[PDB]
Amino acid sequence: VPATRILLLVLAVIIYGTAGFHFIEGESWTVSLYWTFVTIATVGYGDYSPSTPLGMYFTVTLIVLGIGTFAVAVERLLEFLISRHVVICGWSESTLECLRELRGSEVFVLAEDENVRKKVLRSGANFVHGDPTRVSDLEKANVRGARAVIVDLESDSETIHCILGIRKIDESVRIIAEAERYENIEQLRMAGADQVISPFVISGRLMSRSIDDGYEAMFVQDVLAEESTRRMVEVPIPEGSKLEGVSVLDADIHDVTGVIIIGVGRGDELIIDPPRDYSFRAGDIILGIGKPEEIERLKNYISA
Amino acid sequence: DLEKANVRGARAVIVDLESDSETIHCILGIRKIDESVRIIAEAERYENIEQLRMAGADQVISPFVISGRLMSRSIDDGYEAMFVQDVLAEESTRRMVEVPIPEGSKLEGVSVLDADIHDVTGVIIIGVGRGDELIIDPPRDYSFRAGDIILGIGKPEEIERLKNYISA
Amino acid sequence: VPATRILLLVLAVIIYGTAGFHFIEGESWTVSLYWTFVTIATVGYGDYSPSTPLGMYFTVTLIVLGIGTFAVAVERLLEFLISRHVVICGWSESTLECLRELRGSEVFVLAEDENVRKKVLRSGANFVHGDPTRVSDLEKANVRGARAVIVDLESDSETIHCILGIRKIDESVRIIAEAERYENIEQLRMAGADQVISPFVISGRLMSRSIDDGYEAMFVQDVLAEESTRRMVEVPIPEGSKLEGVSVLDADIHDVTGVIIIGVGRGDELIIDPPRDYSFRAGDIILGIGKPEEIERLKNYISA
Amino acid sequence: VPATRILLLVLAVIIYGTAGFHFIEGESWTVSLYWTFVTIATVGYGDYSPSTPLGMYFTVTLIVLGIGTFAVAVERLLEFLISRHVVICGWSESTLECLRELRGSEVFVLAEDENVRKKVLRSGANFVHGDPTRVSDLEKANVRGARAVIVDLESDSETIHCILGIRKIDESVRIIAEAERYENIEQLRMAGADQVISPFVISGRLMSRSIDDGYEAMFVQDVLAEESTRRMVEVPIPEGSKLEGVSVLDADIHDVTGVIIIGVGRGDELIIDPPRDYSFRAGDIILGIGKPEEIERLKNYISA
Amino acid sequence: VPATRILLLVLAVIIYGTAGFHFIEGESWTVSLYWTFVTIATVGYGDYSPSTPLGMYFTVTLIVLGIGTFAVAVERLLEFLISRHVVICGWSESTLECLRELRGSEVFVLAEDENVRKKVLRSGANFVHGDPTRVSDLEKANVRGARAVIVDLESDSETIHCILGIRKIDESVRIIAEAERYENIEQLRMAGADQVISPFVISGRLMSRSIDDGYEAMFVQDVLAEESTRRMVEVPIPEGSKLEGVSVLDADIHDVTGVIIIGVGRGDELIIDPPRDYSFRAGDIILGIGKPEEIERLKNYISA
Repeated sequence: VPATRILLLVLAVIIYGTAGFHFIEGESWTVSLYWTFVTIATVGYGDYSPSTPLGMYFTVTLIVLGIGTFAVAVERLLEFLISRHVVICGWSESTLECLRELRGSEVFVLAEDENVRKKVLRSGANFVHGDPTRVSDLEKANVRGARAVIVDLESDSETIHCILGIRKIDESVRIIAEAERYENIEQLRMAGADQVISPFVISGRLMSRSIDDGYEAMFVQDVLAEESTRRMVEVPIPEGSKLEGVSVLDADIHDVTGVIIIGVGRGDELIIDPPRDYSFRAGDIILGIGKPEEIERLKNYISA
Repeated sequence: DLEKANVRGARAVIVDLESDSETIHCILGIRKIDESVRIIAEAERYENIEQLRMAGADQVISPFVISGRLMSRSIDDGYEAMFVQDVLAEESTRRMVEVPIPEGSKLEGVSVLDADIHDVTGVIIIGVGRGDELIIDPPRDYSFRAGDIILGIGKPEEIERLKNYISA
Repeated sequence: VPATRILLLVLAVIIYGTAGFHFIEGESWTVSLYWTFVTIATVGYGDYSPSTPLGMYFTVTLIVLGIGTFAVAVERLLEFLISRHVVICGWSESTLECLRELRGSEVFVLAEDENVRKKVLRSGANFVHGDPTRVSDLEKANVRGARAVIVDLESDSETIHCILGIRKIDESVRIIAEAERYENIEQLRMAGADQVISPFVISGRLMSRSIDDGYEAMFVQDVLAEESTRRMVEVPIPEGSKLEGVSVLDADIHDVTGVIIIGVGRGDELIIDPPRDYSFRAGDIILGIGKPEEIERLKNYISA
Repeated sequence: VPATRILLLVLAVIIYGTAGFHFIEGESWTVSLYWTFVTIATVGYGDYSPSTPLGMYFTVTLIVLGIGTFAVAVERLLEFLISRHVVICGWSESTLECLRELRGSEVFVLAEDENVRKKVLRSGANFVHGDPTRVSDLEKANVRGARAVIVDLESDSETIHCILGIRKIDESVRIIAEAERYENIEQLRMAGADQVISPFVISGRLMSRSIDDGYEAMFVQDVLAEESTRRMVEVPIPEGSKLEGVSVLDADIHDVTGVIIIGVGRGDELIIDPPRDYSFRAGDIILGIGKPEEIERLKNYISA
Repeated sequence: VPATRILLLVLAVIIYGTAGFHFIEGESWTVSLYWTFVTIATVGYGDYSPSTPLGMYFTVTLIVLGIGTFAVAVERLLEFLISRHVVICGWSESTLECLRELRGSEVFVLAEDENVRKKVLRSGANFVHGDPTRVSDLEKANVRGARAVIVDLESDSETIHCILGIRKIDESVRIIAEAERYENIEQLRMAGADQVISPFVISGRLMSRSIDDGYEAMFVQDVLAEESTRRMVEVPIPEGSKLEGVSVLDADIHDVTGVIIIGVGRGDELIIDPPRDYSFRAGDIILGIGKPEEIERLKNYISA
């Protein structure tokens, strides 16, 4: 029974008891209200009680009509009294490994299947039941206050629908989508995903380059793992550093530090193996590979 | 039906079936026939990589692990996913290549510091591989051997300059 | 346990307690009955209580035999205590938007699926499980007293079947149907539908008239939406009005009131763009578009 | 929790409360026992209550330890204080009309679907959930003590499986089966059905004979209905009648009675329109059509 | 709700009631605490009660906030006051009959489906929900300590996968598998199965040897059924027996004991119809058929 209906029913009992006791027994409205609560709660202090036969009959009726109603009301009342996050739309293996790598951050998971709640709660993420393509269920999972939304649904049509729903809610959040087919990459970028990660294209190109000898697949699957001695990290050039205007040919970062500078990125553009006259700026993101000691040495070298 | 498709005369077998149990079964069926052919598998789950390598696959390529690690590392900015997805496409300006070291070359015993590959040629040397191991960012005391594989990134003019520089 | 058996059991406890207290403690039959209720309900005012050892023992027996029996009785009692309507046959998108606009009235949704119960009750309608083609399941949903029945089923044959069933039940109710194909409009009107609405014919004509520029679709979907500034209203001419027997040329509604007279209706006919020699009568319905200030000016204009 | 353990627990609470109140508050053992019941039942008359701080603390402990224990005890106490049939396997329309015609007899229904229990219980038959092809579920529905089993399953393979299961349980019961295809009639007779009723063969032959004028379908669907003036009933010739050895040509039953003798059956063989020298016996079942007055006259004519 | 949270909630109610009654009604802290318990437990002696309008209102609030909280607290308190196994991976017909013969021991059935739980628990085994191919779901079902693991999954690739998983967990346990095709027996034995049973090969050979007369199928299905008179028993030769170093020609088991010596086994090999020069050893297993009196005579024959 809806809680609000139970509320009305108990209020009606309260009115019935209070008016009855007031008129039959002649006590004040306040005393009559108090007596009604004491009676229907089954407290029964006995400071007030009926002294007439009509009052006795009336009290038996209030007992029968009121005690059950009050009991159901209190139990229903019980129920009502008793950086940012990352939202993940859909549940797959890619999102499972992403959730493995995202320990220590607050992760919501928006999925349609109800029987995945055990593995979502075991992996360390809050589960939000719902359809990721619907704007109300997208909204509930706190898409507004997020810092990144990761979309991995069953097909590319549902992924594009989810991306357009998220862009209807928040036009500033970051969307990381996954392409299931190759030709839908530009369409997933047209819908509004900030970056499209196509895993089957990477897998097919590694399986094609691994016929002769598989050094490329070993390199990719080793530097992406946070278990090896060398790690791929992005250091930013701070505002007011010693490197503004200095080219990479004048810098020789691999000579002084020992990290391998494989790319320099600005904004959303990356140039792999930049030429010698590329002039550094403040804000350029250096993508390099080296040991964490070399990483700390590179941070100390490009300091303010 | 495996012996139908000429597994004995092949040089590489690529096994990507519907599930991982089927992949291990097909790898066992291949190793029944030709015990030395090269098998490239694909792991649909992270737990099955050691089983696919025990069953006989020379190279296991797990796409969902790579996708999850590129998803989790692109929350801030996706230069790593851009690097991975742009170095593999056979249309870009820079290419990842494997260059073998011939016998009788100019770099027998020469360390990587005295070889000075990046300033002379322009090829970013990300790893020197040998056999079935790959050493990413090798230290400065690493002495080369005739038979090593140099894995690098560069423009094809720099690749030709590297091949002409290590030539015998 | 059947409710009636629980009733007998609690009555037996009541007789036992009342007779016992009367004979052992010497209180009147009425006081003894009242004391029995107060005791087995666990209210226990203490205005009456046993004063003899036998009465104390008896009271403990009544407590043990009576409190559980009364508790089960009140909970079983709980269960039994705890213009005209519109019936909607079938559940789809058209009936969903119709239910969205029909707030405030009583709506009974008759549907085959049981899983639509939560969305029907969340949209604000009482769900009646059944088959809309059966006559008995139609009579369950109170078709006899309703003021309109809206039929929209899966196919067109099921719609004609439900219309024939409603016409077998009631020969006066208003039936609104939805045609799936253009050929079945005359069959639905012969079978008894008071109005047949064909959404695919309207959609095809709007999609074919929206090639060059789509002002027709904008006009239709703006005057049907009750969020815009202008609304399409039907204003009936009352008996004894000032406009009985005037032509629409001499009446000149648009400049004096501000509304746009797009058509006039009589009975079951409609005259769009009525010519200037059309003499008004009493009881005619004026179909117009205008701002609600102009609608109220037109309503005050046509007064008696 | 075993009922006897709950008994011990409540007795222990009673001892605790009684001894405590007696020693702390100084009331008699009997008053203390009574007070303990009144308190742990939450009646609380207040004729007795603690008047010392120690007694107040003790009473709060008794309330906490005793009220729940007493509640569980009373609820546990509640529990201790408080010709033959026809089995139908499967649910179809044919079994629905058979169950309509079988009012007043005890009917079990063995079906797999759980969501037919409402219509089975509304039609006047007990519902037994189960698979009709399984021998244990066949057995539960009391196939042994039945007088006839009616098998109408989805296909002919399941019908033959059900017939063989029933013949494994009871080799003497009567099985009435329904053929869905024409060629499976002899196989349904081989499995062990006593009579196979093929409705689509009857329907196809009536639809073939109803091209010119449909008098045959009117005759069949009228004499099978128990609503017309003429009824098809089988009268048996009793042991020791006036008709033994008398042929139908010497009898002239239609001349003396007015019933139409369309067939005479013996055992499981029926001869429609028997010839004139057919000698009657004792035990031959006369199949005739007539009004119930003519039926009673025919019963009085062939009497002993 | 965690028990400790309910504890805090009831303590908060107690503080609220005690402080309120003390300040509003002016009773001592101890009396106020006692009154609060008496009230929220619904005992209501009435020795103390509010005498001011504010106290009456406050008491109604305590009744509403406190009675439900106390009720939930007492019920939660109630709760605190009051050889080795065999694992079966997968559920089918073969594992069902294997579970029927394996009564008395502890059996853990590991299966993907959740709807097989009732039939597994009715057959007499503890159901463990999981995936038999996963290593973690294997380790959940206690494969490490078991004495045999029976693998029968949907396909043969899943069976090889589960065998590889069990061999990754434990290198000593006994694995029994079921082959679907004849080609995979060697792959299942290479993957680590201690015994491969192929039901379709046995069935095909029995169906091909049952064309002329089927005494082979009768022999197999009678000596495997534990309801016949003769049973196929394995009788091990103990250390220090009378038959160490005798040939089977000189031992002459069949005439002196009554059993039929069809084969002898050693380690993982079996010699069917062993020749007369075969010298017995200690530890050998004798495979024989006979009545249990003959089996006990053979057991007493081979004693130390």
